[PDB]
Amino acid sequence: SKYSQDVLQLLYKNKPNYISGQSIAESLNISRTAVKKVIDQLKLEGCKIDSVNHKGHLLQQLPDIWYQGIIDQYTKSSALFDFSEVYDSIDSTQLAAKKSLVGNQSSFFILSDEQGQGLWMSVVLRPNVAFSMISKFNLFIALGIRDAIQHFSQDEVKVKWPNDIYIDNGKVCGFLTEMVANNDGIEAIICGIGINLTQQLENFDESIRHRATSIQLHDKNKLDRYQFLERLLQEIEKRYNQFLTLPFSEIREEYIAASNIWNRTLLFTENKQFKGQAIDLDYDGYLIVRDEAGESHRLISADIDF
Repeated sequence: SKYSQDVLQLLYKNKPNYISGQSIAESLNISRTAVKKVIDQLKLEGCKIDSVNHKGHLLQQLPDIWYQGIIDQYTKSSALFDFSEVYDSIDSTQLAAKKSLVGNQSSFFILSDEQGQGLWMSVVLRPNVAFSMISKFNLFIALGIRDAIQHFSQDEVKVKWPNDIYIDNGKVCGFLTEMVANNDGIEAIICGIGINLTQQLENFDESIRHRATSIQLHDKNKLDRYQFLERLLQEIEKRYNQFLTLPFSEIREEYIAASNIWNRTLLFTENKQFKGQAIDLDYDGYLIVRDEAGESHRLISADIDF
């Protein structure tokens, strides 16, 4: 398995070349027989590996599971992410992330196949920013996720403030941002990201189906989870850099243009509940809402509910 990944990584690195069992054995410094057992292993787990006499092995296609060894290739080309942790299943990437950030200033993410048609990821970031900048993080990151998903969707992907991503009438993503602070100030940000990758409508069902969707449902081509992950990390990094450098006012109109909350009467639950229309997002990223009694409200956070 330590073996599994190194071989797979080696295979992935070497695309679209074939690589001999001997070359693999020599590169990893393991027995030719170990490589043989590892090659079948990988194939057993659904890796499409072509093996031909005299030439060796060729990774043709990854299966719908996360492999540490290939994710590492994405983080080696990243300025932001020092590493990733990849699990088969766990309860909460967020809990794991929160546990992992203690005693370090690392920036990294945690992926789990199961929490395999969805992407469960938590991202740990170390922004040295004021408390007055925290709440705009959701606004930037929402655009990142929206952009990434849109590259794969033939349909318009939209943001529902503050933390949901929709394609038409189906929620395709929901994220959560948590913050950890010191005696001084901000120790970390932990952004928990849940995305529906390849569900069919039948894979939701339970009273929810008419308002859930997946990326694949809006992608005529087969969704390559790795291709999507790569795009998602690039957009996250990009929008994170924006967050650190730009005022929300610079992305505000884009945010507005990408939002699906205008021109209808919504239910607002503050901290409690009232109905109205959202009429603006202010320069500070507060939602401006006009109630049915006509009183304008200014919300930094509430759940909007259709």
